[PDB]
Amino acid sequence: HMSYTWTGALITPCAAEESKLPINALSNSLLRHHNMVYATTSRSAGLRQKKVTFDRLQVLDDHYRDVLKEMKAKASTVKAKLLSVEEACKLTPPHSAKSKFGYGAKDVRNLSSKAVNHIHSVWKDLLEDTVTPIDTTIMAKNEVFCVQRKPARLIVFPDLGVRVCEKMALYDVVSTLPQVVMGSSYGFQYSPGQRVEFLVNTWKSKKNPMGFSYDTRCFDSTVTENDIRVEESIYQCCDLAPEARQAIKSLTERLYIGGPLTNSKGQNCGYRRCRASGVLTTSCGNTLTCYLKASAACRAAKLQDCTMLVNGDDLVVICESAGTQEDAASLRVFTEAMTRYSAPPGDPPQPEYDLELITSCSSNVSVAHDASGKRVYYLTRDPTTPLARAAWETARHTPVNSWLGNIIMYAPTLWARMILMTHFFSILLAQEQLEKALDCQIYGACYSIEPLDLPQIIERLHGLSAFSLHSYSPGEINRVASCLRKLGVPPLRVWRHRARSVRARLLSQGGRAATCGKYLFNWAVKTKLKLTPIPAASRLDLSGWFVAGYSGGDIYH
Ligand SMILES: COc1c(C(C)(C)C)cc(-c2ccc[nH]c2=O)c2ncc(N3CC[C@H](CNS(C)(=O)=O)C3)cc12
Repeated sequence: HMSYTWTGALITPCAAEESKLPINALSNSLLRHHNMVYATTSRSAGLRQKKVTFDRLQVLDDHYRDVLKEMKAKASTVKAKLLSVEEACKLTPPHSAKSKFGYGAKDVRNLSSKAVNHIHSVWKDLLEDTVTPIDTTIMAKNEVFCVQRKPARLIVFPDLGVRVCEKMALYDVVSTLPQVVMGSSYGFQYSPGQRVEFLVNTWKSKKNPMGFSYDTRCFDSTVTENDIRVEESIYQCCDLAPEARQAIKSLTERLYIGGPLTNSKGQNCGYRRCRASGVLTTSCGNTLTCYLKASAACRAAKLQDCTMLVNGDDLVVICESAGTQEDAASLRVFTEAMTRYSAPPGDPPQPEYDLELITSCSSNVSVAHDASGKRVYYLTRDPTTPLARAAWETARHTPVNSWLGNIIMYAPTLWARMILMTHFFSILLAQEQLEKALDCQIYGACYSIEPLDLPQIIERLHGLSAFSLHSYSPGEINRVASCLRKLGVPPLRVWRHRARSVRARLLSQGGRAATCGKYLFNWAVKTKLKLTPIPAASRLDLSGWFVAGYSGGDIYH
């Protein structure tokens, strides 16, 4: 019952890999301690292969089968449509990994006959064959972090032709099923503003609230064949077209359960008997499995008035406290149950009695004040990884702009407003690239966004208060300041000075640029401009944004 077996062949790159932070003329204005920033490469993949390779033991009790039966009853109310080739092709990112069969993502997006023909033959083969393991590529991801070094994460993905077929059979399932099965517990249905509201409302609804986050050590590797067959049995409860049922059963037996791993050089690296990180069902499967195991663990631990918030492999639980002794013992029993279900933790969970102390999705709730002095709750995170990635993106073009996603998702934060908006609007002004649409990810899905649309997007996700927050918490300020000293980032006063320049430059330009200057940099000036709602905010087609998670799912919206 090993998560992986290996041949000894190495995980190889597809191009030249840089691990050291690239430096240009704009680097120093953002970050001085360059040596602190690094990118993971395939050369550390051997260290990751060791960490993810282990035996899985699974003991399934009555709480587990009880929760499963309820999940299946809710799943039986779902009706899912089969997507056409064209529809599935349009969901493919432009920079998605090319096929081994002579076509790429642009060919798929342009509906080229060679791509469309191969997709049809892959589909027919899924319907005809339910036993042949589907080949996957194993690659090391190149992700940027600040030191204290993490080994590269591994991405396991089938061919582009299989990926388009997964969309046809399961895109509607993975987009509609989680919210039906989990209701309000499904976290990917919420914008950051709706998630804040949900958590504060849940925390308030308890007499003596207690909360914790459960961090499973390498979740993908803890996912067993049993778990993947349980997920398929959940998908099979839906009202599906007969071709979709057969494709789902085939994709499960041939791909989802496991299969051979091939490097970029076409060599066999070994065999996967756990979750693939680069399939359409990664996010949905992980969400369901985590919800199933955590809900059964909640029953085994006898947690009182339990409220969960699950999204992918990330889990937040809020419940009624029984005092620090009984809470510690309840969390030990919850951990023991999760361990038996093959989901042991990285760090053992800790009970928290202050909402602001619970960390999940690397985020925590914090408080600031609006223009009328009223308390406003927002989601924040340690700005180290966002700032390290922004330093990389200042000197190199990347297929996903993490700074853009970070401004969108963390717009109310002190660091996104003063540093990220200031730095990147300065770069866009100098290059006259304000109107150029940039790629970013929201819950694993890829989006092409125009920076000039940022004030309307932020209003819709966070409200106008996002442009007026002040009097941030001492804890938040100290965490931001501590990060700036560590990375060698200029103090917040320098950023204020730079923002007055960025704002004036945006205003001088009029139109949409002036709107950016007005709303995004109102914090920079003492004499504040009046921020009324934006007409274009209501015109925004923000559908598909907070519907589901698609991490590793190769989705473009
Ligand atoms: C819901 O919380 C999140 C927020 C909040 C709302 C806190 C701000 C913001 C982002 C996010 C941040 C920045 C850019 N884009 C984003 O999507 C975000 N991104 C991913 C995410 N995941 C939860 C676990 C998923 C990975 N596990 S897996 C492989 O099993 O699917 C990824 C949660 C997120």
